[PDB]
Amino acid sequence: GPAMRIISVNVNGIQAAAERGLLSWLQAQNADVICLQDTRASAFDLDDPSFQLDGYFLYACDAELPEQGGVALYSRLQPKAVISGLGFETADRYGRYLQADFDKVSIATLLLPSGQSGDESLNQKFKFMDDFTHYLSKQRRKRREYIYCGSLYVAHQKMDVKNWRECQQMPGFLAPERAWLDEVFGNLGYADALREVSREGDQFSWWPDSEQAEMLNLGWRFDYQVLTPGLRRFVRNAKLPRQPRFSQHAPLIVDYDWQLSI
Ligand SMILES: [Cl-]
Repeated sequence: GPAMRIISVNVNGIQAAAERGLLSWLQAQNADVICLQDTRASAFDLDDPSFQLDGYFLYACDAELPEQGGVALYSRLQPKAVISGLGFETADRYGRYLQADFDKVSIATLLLPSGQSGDESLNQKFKFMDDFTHYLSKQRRKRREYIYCGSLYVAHQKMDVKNWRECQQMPGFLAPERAWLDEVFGNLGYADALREVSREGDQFSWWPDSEQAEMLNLGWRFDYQVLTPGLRRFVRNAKLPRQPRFSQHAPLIVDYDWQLSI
């Protein structure tokens, strides 16, 4: 019966990640759609034939200054349409959004700023958040379903971070950041794909770049597949494997009881 697999990875530079084996690992995962974030590549850079995956169409969107963003989406089916951007600057100037439309459902790749390099960067992250809330408050009135493969740089609940008491003071688990996700998953009615099938802790998707973070698992769950409520009962499995990886982020692999078509 019906099945679809969607894999989402923040690659922290698609060339750096590819040099680490990302593409041959993806080729083998049996994904219907792959969503990448933070490619750091220009449209011309992504024209390099070694980024193509056999059996997949590849779409991308680049940041004005390519290193500041970029996202991409591979699909086995040729989507009905692909659109980029969200209609606000902290997305559109940074290639932080791209969407593929299928029958009844669109699947997107979404990237936020991390807000980790000072107050200016955190201002930019809060503004993106607020503008994205506004977009979702309108979009939830549409009839089609959406799967937002999102690299959010925000962990929602205590179980989504290791040592929540120290994290509370750092970008990623600030009170207004947790509040934003409470709004997304609460009043706005969206679903957290992994949380529809698992309430266990110790499932993280990002680690600072240090051997001590790696040995002690000082991880944060920053990567999600955020769902329209019509898809919430279709989730089958979700996994954030610690290995292999290609960046500071783990891949998020989610299977759904849904037969993708165009
Ligand atoms: Cl906010």
